[PDB]
Amino acid sequence: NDHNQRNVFRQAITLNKKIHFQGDPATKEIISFHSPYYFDINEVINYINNRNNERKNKDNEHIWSDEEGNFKFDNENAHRLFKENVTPDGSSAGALNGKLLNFVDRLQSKIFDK
Amino acid sequence: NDHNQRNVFRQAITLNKKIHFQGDPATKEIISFHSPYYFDINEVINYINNRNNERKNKDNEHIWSDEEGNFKFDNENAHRLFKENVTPDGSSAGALNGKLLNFVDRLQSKIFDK
DNA sequence: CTTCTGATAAAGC
Repeated sequence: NDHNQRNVFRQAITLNKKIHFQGDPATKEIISFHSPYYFDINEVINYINNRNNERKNKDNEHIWSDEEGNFKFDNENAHRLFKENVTPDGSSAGALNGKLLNFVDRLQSKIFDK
Repeated sequence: NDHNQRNVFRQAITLNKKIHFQGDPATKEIISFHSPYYFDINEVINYINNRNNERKNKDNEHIWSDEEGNFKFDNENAHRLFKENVTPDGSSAGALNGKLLNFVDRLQSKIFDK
């Protein structure tokens, strides 16, 4: 039954592997969800908890804001959601607004399993 | 299909095991769900009943109010839900709000079974 | 107009 919980999990991990990748950009594009490269799990939880708090604008795109300024949520700007200190500016709730609150709690209460 | 119910059950027991622990803090942090430590079964129901009535604000964080004062549901303050006197306050219904009613009712049947 | 609530539905199993 999990669809919206599924792709946001795989998109967060796949994008975070390209952020922390320190090699040539030719093999950065071939990085996938199954590739064995380092990603921060705490930024992955922060990204999903951010997309939990999405707010789109009348033009139907999600507009965020961080300490450098307001930015559209797009492919080259999706790495900025890995930080906790982002506040959304929007007229209406986003596509996944309040839909991953159950998903983040299950994610956090599994990482801190000893 | 009970991942939300299984998560809050493991989360309530593991946290209640930590709170009732009276030993050294080094042992406290490695306390897990299987660890044979004392936990109040009635306090676990109170936390699950409270999280059944949780209310969140616009920032998608569950805000609570008790005798000590207003607080936000997080790992530092989630122990305050083991009391039944704490009341929710929020703009909208929480993640587990209304979704644990049968889960509590099934649990109290096992406890009150003679 | 947006938000929230509630109801209907579909799920997989």
